[PDB]
Amino acid sequence: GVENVTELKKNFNRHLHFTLVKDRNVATPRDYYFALAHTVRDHLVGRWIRTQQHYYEKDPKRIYYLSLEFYMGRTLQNTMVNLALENACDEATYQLGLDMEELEEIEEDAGLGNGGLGRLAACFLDSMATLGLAAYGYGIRYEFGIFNQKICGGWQMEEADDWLRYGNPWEKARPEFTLPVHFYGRVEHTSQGAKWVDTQVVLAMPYDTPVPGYRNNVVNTMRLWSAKAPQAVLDRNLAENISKELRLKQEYFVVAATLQDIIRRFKSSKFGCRDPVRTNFDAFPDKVAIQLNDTHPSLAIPELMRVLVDLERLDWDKAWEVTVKTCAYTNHTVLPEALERWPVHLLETLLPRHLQIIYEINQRFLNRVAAAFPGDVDRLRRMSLVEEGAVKRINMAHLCIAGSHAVNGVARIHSEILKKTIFKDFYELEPHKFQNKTNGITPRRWLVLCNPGLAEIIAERIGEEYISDLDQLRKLLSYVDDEAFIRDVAKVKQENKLKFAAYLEREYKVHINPNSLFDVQVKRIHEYKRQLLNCLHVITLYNRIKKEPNKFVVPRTVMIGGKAAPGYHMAKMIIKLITAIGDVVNHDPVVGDRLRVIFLENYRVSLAEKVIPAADLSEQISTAGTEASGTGNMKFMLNGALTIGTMDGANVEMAEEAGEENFFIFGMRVEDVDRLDQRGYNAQEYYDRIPELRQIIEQLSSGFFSPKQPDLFKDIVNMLMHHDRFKVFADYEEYVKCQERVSALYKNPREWTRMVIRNIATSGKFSSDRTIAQYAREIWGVEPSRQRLPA
Amino acid sequence: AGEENFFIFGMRVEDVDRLDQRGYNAQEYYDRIPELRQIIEQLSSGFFSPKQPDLFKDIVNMLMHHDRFK
Ligand SMILES: Nc1ncnc2c1ncn2[C@@H]1O[C@H](COP(=O)(O)O)[C@@H](O)[C@H]1O
Ligand SMILES: *Cc1c(COP(=O)(O)OP(=O)(O)O)cnc(C)c1O
Repeated sequence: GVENVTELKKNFNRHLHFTLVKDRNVATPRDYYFALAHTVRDHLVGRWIRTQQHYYEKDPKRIYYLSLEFYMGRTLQNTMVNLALENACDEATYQLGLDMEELEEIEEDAGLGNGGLGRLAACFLDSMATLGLAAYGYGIRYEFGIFNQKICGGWQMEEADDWLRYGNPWEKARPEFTLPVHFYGRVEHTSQGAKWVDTQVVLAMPYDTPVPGYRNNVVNTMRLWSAKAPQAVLDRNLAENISKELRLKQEYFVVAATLQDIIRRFKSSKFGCRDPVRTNFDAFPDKVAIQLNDTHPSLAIPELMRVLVDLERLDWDKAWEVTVKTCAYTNHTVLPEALERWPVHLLETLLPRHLQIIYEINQRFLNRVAAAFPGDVDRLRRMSLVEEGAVKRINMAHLCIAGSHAVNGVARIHSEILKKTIFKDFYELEPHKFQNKTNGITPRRWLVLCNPGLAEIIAERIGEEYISDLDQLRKLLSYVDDEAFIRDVAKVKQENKLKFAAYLEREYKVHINPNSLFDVQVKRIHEYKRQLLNCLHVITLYNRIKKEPNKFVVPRTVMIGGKAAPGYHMAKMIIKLITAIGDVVNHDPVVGDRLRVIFLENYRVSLAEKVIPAADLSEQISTAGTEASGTGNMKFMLNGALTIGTMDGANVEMAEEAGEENFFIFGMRVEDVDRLDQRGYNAQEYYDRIPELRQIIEQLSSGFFSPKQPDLFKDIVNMLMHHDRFKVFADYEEYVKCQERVSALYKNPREWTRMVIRNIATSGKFSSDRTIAQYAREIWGVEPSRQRLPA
Repeated sequence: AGEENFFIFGMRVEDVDRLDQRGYNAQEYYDRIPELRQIIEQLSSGFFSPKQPDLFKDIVNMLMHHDRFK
């Protein structure tokens, strides 16, 4: 099938009529989107078959990325970009009287992920394919994502999400490869081994989706499972409900079904032949790599062990050896707090075999710490996998370190903290396991796709090789003083700022001024994230504008967006305050389009692609100490946005890449928060010293912003005043000093843009192709390849 | 009964509202009271919980940093 407008149009038509059984007379925009999606999917499948054949010829080590969420976004345009088809799809479609941008906007984002964890695994699947690695992402196929946020009168309505309601043109149901997953049962320890008998069964049906590497012709596989049930009505609902105990059920569902695939593919290694030959599991860790992305697939370890000892009859030690050499664990928390601990009671009902295996692992493991540090019995208590006390829990992270050969963090400092504080005894016992792998974003969805204009001008100077070697972006430092590049970088951001304003009108019915520096904060509406420090500052801009309604102010559109966890009262109230400041501020005749505050509803990957291109300022203001990575941060950097932030997470390594000089860093640092915790944080001090702050909390509790219900924000005022854990008032003064500096820079266009070129040039470290080449060499034992294949 | 026949101690309603307007900062008390310092030390150190040393650290952090009832 050719990438030549004539065959694209020809095949568009063949898919609309023959595939969809639709017609020019009854077809809708949506119907025309599926015929486009199916035209392009042809090209993706041609490359998929030859890649996959090629892995069977070469027999490489295959990497399996298990994850309980992949934040995939929308496949059509990423497919077009990775397959150099977008322009021909744009000609073809306009030669038939269709407009591709209109159609692209019909695709639903896949409901397969909630947030950063999901977008990481999703960006890793782009770079693993682009780096030619034989990788598979395995997960659950959720029929419904984590709601769709709707704002109804400043309050968040969680609207449901059947993203699959009209089919998905990108996936392929594989009914023939349905496997079983067993639950419950009893363990009969026979003569020649243990048997897990009397189990309830649930079927796991595979659905295949191809992932393209950027222009190298390598297309890999994301394979997600659906649960299918084979009082029976109830026995089928909870079965069918995999898509409390249900999460442990969903986690083992993805583990059990994926590993059957892994051992089948291992064994049926011969090109052509679908029978086994690899019966000797000694090569198993040279051929297989399982990447446990956070503790969620951690049962992959007692599961693999169960298969090799019980079913393949390999003895415990040999099987243990295969297991640790096959697994690795990526950690993403900073809080001891958030680790999964499963009570043993649930585990012995649901998985009585696996609890046996978790206890045997823990007996042997604890015998190893005993010889390594004799005497030491509280170290024993500390390192155990069973945690006793009120409720007896298995600590799943200690299972992953016990059974993996590399545990890593997603940022230098974090990974240091895992050695230093969190998993300190495990670092002391096996220091060699610990590693760090700083996150990244893919330069394809996060630059050449969402921002073809910046990529165009970057390419007119250094060609296109940087898209898979982002470290070539450093050549741009020669152009920092080049007046034509300073003018082109600026013009690109202006055209991106106009485009997003017109969207905001036809989707928000307010007019934003496309000259205002667009200040953008899009994160989970959570207290550690401090959207409230941002509210305190825009109310400051507002008040200041009021007092002297004629002084110059650098015009700003403050856009805040994110989801509030249902059930979290304070999160829902922050959104109501943010939309409430919008009513007062955006209508007050003295301000005009000097300030405008806007809540971006339903933030997700396609909205992210539309806002981050247009941003001038990236709000990275979480309290220092609360954050490990920050992939969004890296997206704003690459797209010509300057960051204002605290020294933490991704902001540390980016200040250090860009040169701190080129960063608006402010406020407390982890040393300073600890001192204030060691001395007592008392918000009433800040309130009393600072008159401009006093005004805000007054405005807030009197009813200024909500005159109809003049005590609506009492919760947020008492919390701020009397129980603010993330010390918002302790960074208020320095936040507004820092901001005053940003506006002063923005008053000078060439010097703003030069700071921007300095940021973009040094952004190369944060491409996920670096993160993946580091995983491949350091953890997986395989070697990145930009070798292109055939066509 | 007559106040004399009673052991009334501590703050009064007026005193706690005064304390709330200035801010209750639990730390101030701890820093100036030696025997209190010895007690919080014992609770963090697994003294009253030898086998699980960190057992009582949740109520310690509460007493010390989020004590709503002074
Ligand atoms: N032994 C084999 N020889 C060559 N191609 C194979 C073989 N096994 C599977 N394939 C290819 O890999 C794709 C996925 O199969 P599998 O990896 O078995 O899920 C198939 O559509 C085939 O194109
Ligand atoms: C980039 C991205 C992310 C990840 O960004 P965050 O910095 O806000 O989350 P954390 O990295 O965990 O701090 C999440 N969601 C979307 C839509 C997106 O584009």
